[PDB]
Amino acid sequence: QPIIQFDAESWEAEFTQEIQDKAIEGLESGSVLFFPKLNFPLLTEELKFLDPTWVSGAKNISYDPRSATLKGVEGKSEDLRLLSGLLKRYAEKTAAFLHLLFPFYGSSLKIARTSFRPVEISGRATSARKDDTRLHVDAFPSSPTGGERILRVFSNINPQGKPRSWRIGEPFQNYLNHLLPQLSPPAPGKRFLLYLFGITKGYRSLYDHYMLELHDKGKLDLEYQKNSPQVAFDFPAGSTWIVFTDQVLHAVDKGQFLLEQTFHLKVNALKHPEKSPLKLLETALNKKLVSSESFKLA
Ligand SMILES: O=C(O)CCC(=O)C(=O)O
Ligand SMILES: [Cl-]
Ligand SMILES: [Cl-]
Ligand SMILES: [Cl-]
Ligand SMILES: [Co+2]
Repeated sequence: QPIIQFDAESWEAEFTQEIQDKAIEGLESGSVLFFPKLNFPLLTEELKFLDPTWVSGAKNISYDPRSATLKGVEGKSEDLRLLSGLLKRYAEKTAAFLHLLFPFYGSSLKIARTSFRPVEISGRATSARKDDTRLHVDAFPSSPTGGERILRVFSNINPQGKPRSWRIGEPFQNYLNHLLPQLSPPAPGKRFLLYLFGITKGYRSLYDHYMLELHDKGKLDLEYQKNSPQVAFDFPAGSTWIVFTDQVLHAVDKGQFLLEQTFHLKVNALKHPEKSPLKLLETALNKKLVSSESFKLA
């Protein structure tokens, strides 16, 4: 059940506990939660941002709700204020929706960066490792997680009705098993140097090392990319979806105009921690993969 469809149409939707249970069980099992009727409307004064020329550099436009800081775009202060307001509203609406849908996580949901992506996917071309037309779980070389989950909310805001074309791959445990013969330990001392030199924000844990290896080696495995089990799904304009992108294999093939919000969640806040990439990797390699993990005496 790679995609679980929900009826909720509002960012303030009321959920029964039965729907909450369906959502958390599906999310933690590695399904995409799909809300075809959950549109994120833009204000008239924001429609001008549906324009790829707002991107000023190599990265997409980003907003940090914790610090109220907008990056990746240049321009007049007034335009930057409006664009910050758009991404801040996305941060607020997604955060409220997640608290309505996932009370089990309580206050453990920690918001991270908002992304606005106005460039058409089908014209993109990057290095193999950065090429998100290749199935991957999310792992970012400059930003180790220390084991925390990467939970993402996505909304297709295309104003011409164009879908966002994804592919969704096989379960994480099967992906890990497929790539296990290709995994290797880090070179001794290298991660410490990456930290000392400011290449990584924080220290890259062994977990983050292996997630990066899965991400990178999986993208370079051309036979796996072509032949592994996967479903193609078009997320319609005006829809929203929610997914642990560190667990669900995903790729994007085409589309334009997306809002995305990242949240972090500690593994011990999950309903079924044993389903997390951290615990699956720790079991598969029989070792502790994050030295900063808490210790449970019993
Ligand atoms: O742009 C998209 O639709 C998805 C890209 C992706 O791989 C991600 O956001 O993690
Ligand atoms: Cl539903
Ligand atoms: Cl100005
Ligand atoms: Cl090291
Ligand atoms: Co991704």
